[PDB]
Amino acid sequence: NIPFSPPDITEAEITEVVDTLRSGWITTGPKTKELERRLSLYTQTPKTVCLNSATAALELILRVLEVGPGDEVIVPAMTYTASCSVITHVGATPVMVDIQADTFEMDYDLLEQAITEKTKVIIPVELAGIVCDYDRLFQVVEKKRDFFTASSKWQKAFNRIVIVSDSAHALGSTYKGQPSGSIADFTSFSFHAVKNFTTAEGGSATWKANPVIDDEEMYKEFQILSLHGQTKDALAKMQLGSWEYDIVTPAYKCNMTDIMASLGLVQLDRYPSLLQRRKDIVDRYDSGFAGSRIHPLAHKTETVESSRHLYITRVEGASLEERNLIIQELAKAGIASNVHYKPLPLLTAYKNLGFDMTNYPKAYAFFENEITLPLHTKLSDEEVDYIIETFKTVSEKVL
Amino acid sequence: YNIPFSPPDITEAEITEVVDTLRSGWITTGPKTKELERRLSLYTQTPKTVCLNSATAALELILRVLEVGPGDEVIVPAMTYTASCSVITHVGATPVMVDIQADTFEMDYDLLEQAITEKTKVIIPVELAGIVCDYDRLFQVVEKKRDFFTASSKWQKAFNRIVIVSDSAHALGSTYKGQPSGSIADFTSFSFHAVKNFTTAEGGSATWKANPVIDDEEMYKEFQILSLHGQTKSWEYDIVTPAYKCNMTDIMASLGLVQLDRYPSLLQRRKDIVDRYDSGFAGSRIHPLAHKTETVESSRHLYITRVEGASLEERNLIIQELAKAGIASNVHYKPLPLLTAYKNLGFDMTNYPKAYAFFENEITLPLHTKLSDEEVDYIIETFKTVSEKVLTLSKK
Ligand SMILES: Cc1ncc(COP(=O)(O)O)c(CN)c1O
Ligand SMILES: Cc1ncc(COP(=O)(O)O)c(CN)c1O
Repeated sequence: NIPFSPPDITEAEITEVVDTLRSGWITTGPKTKELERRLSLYTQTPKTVCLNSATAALELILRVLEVGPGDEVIVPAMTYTASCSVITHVGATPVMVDIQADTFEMDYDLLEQAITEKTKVIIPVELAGIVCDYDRLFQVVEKKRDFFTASSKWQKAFNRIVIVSDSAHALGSTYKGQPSGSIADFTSFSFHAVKNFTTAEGGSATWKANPVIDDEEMYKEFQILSLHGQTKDALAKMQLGSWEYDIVTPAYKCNMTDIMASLGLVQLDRYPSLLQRRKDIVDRYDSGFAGSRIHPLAHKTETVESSRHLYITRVEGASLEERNLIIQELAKAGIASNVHYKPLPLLTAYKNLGFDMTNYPKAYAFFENEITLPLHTKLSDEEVDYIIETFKTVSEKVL
Repeated sequence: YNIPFSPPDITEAEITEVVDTLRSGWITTGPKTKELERRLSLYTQTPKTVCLNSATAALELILRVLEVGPGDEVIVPAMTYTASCSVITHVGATPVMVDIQADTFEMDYDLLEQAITEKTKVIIPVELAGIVCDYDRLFQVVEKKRDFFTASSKWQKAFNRIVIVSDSAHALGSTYKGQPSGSIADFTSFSFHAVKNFTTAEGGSATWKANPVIDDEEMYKEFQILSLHGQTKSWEYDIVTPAYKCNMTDIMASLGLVQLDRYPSLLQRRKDIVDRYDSGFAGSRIHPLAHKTETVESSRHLYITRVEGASLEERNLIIQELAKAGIASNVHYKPLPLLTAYKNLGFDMTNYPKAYAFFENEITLPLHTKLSDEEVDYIIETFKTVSEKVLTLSKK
């Protein structure tokens, strides 16, 4: 009975959390700070802001950029709701763009056509750990510069559409040897229970090195937005009784605890071997399914080395009904599986805001025959062999 | 002596419970959060409880469940923490601040009446330091102004009046006329932040008192949906609304389950500390807010005191002198209109002079369950001497 995504937690993680629980710092403290430092080294970015979710990280990026009512934010039609929800939270207008025929990525021609005078941010999603075609994306925003008009402080520092990576799945992924985090202008990460790297709940915001961003000043802004808008002046912090503070904006509550950071520090030590195990599982699946009607998204390309978060596959010539039936047959054989994703316009939330599935047929076609197999580091080679064999047999029989 | 203001009280039992969660398959929201909700509902005498990642999340989702938004008004005291008021601006509603009484943190209820309009949807009283507000008076007020109210949402229709939502961040275990906090106001939000009496390092809850016109399961489902991206549901699920991410992990719940077992003895210790302070300061110019009244038995979260005849400058000086003697202290609170955030939205400190007068001479002493009776004795004695000296230097 093979589960889809159980957590891989050892005694080292437990010992580190216990150490936090014997200290005076059980919420944001020295270990969150240390995790930020070490994650910045790993993602090859100057500073990292650890928070309580990727959804928090993604939303604060937008709030730092002061994206708001009147502004537009392009998102793929094929993604998880959290990529798009944050756009509605800040009051901006989501603009969905349909995807390509071979891949989850946005059709970049349609992306170009979708850009307007109101466009402030593109949010590509590094689905399953596979990083998007960023050469193409930066080409597009440069080309469409002068549609852009800066209506905020940080928008002025860039003078173009800002690319913000939804890297929820992509910690440790690379694009042309560069780590995710260091490619897009801003990037958000998830450390949710079911991700490769986890703090049960948690996430981060980072940004690549850019001459027009003071990194300390940018970090201070995230911190302020994450901890109720609280600031202290230099006088108040020097004083022995440092009680006095101001609230500059009526902000949010999404800081990371040293409980979560503890988990993070140990996960990050163990992460390169967890990636290797994930690599070995994917390669064994790839052999197994070669020459079959089961077509996996490629986690190793000319440009990309994926984190290998999700084993997304599509079954050739399978209808919606036939897909649903395969998944149930997989479960009767004790193999959990999933679907990434219903395109956003199938969801009641986005229907209700006027998004219609017929404008994004490639997204629907991706969804129709998609099946995600288990990919985690508690799977054995025998379980992988069984999933391969069963999935091939169950698909044959249904067809 | 170097006495900290609010260190966390964490034992091996809490660590063993978290470790147990870390060996299970459920490291985020799982069976222990569910169990914590159940047990908290029994403790607060409410039917259902929603455990979340902060009181700020709990308070904000209450507002979003009630569909409080642009055009609506929410009354809050001028004397409170920013989190009481921030959530009002987050949903797009308009905050209405009301000044407080001369003797106490509570809103002046005459001014509260006058502040109510056709737009008013919610009053958020704050149970400051664990002291629960005058709810007989508050329900009298909303009932009196009942014709001003019109329900412009589903859950507003269940009440047909202004909804009272308790900011009980400090008040888990407090009671008003024998009733537990949680069971008095229409909705109540709790904080389990590191510095609170009951803690999960970060965490909180929303609950609501028993009301015939609220299906409790249906209300709970709505909170869950808003807390976990709008998801409802065997792969298939729908997202009904583009919602939020504020669920509680079984890591935090673990801490909660053990804290709740230990909580009645932590309250008793806090009771003993407060009583020793009360003796110490009797007949002095140090005037504590009362944690035991005719109506209230406080959780005893904060030992709020005001020093009679101390100016702003003299107060700031006392706090630093307290620190030179190794006694940490704090101020609850700057009135909201002193804060840059609320200044910028047009709130002006001169409309709330009682709130300012409360702030001016307020000093909060340490009240936590790592304090010894010797440390309490030293704080009593020092605070009396440091106040005497600061006033003598000023007269000179
Ligand atoms: C593609 C994508 N984007 C964003 C998120 C947000 O993750 P989190 O729960 O950490 O906010 C997730 C997972 N929830 C995801 O799968
Ligand atoms: C009076 C009051 N209200 C609300 C909050 C918000 O609590 P939390 O940090 O758990 O969101 C706080 C801070 N614990 C507070 O002191």
